[PDB]
Amino acid sequence: YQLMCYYTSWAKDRPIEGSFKPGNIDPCLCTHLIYAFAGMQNNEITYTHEQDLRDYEALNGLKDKNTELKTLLAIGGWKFGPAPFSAMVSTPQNRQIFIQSVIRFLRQYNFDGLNLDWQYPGSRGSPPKDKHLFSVLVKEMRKAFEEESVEKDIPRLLLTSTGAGIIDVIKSGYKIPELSQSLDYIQVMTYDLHDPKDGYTGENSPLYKSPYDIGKSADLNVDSIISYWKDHGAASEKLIVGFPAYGHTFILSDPSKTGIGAPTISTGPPGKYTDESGLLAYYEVCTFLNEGATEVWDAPQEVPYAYQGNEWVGYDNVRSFKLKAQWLKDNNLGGAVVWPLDMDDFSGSFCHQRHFPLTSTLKGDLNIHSASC
Repeated sequence: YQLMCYYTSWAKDRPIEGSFKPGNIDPCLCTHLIYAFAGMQNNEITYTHEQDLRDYEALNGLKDKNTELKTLLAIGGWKFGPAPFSAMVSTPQNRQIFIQSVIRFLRQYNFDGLNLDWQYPGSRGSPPKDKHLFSVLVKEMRKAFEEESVEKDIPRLLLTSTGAGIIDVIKSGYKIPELSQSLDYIQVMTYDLHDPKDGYTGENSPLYKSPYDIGKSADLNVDSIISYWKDHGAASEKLIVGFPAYGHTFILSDPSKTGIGAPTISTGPPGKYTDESGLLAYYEVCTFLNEGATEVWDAPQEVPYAYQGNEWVGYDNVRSFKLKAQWLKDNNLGGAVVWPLDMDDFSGSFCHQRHFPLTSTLKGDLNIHSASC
């Protein structure tokens, strides 16, 4: 099994006790470290900031401590959106400029591969033709990496992509059989399944549907999402299940109605460290519980939730990570990806469950072993 771990460039900019630097990642904790995010300029991959280069040296220097460790560079993300990718895949010339820039950039900065994180081909403004063009990009990039490997006699660069977790988005953006042929891994985005627009409390990443979920809401869970990817042709061993190290918050309409599917008014207030309305890092949820929130385990979805007054949070803990790890081995999946590693309790000071409680749970239950460690 693989245990991939995202490190976000903006984590070091948080208040000092909640900030995390790439050089402080345990080199033996994960099998792959993914740096989010690279930028794009003139159809070429580039760094978003000059300090990112210092982060690349620190992150890639962890490979001297674990010689089996692989590093990937992610490009895209939700805030980046689809427009730069739509323009880049539009012509063979633009795709070639991008592919050659990727090879030079990854080799220069000692990355082992690329994580395409287009959100998304075929939606958010990206036209229907991008479902085909993204597949053409992936196949051409895979071919170029194979040629580069043969010509330079070095191990081939890895090629991965995120895969949407929302069924409708999957249908309009992904040629699953073709992508599974050319990609080494697909990081399935089995998170942000809280459906904030519907007006009810929902879990960020439930393993199974709630007995009250109806229609498309009954597909907002790990089991349904991964089953859709496999039923439509993705290689089980190439699927990397997304494990969020955070939860989503809500303001309850009635502090007496605190279950899953309870009426809500809005997103909850931002946490002190992550500063994003509707989100709390796992370490911030630990503070929420420590200061008095009522913790509930939801067995039908196999995830926890917590509330205090009118604030409600749906999240993942050690038990939900353990149950999902057992489910992923039972389903013959390729492994897991922690999103983002910087929201797990990296210091051990917020949760009192040692360093990286969520990620360490996966390291143990997925039998992660490196001869270098």
